[PDB]
Amino acid sequence: HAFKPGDLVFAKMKGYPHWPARIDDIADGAVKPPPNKYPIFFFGTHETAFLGPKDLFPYDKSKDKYGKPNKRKGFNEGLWEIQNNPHASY
Repeated sequence: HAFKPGDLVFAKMKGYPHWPARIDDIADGAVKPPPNKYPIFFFGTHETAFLGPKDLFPYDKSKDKYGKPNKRKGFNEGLWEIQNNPHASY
């Protein structure tokens, strides 16, 4: 299974803990991601950034490892949104 819009993941950016997020559809006129990269929408903070699969972990199967709370800003809000309303627009 290649990643598709709507997929729920944890995403890793340098600097941050693995982060509740989802794969987004590309906006009509928006910048296209680099090769083998996706628009990742980060729950809680609502930022979007491009990432490849090496930093993308499926959410169901990785929650035990990554979905414990922490005081990084927006993180716990991000946990709430992925569990409760992951396909909302925010």
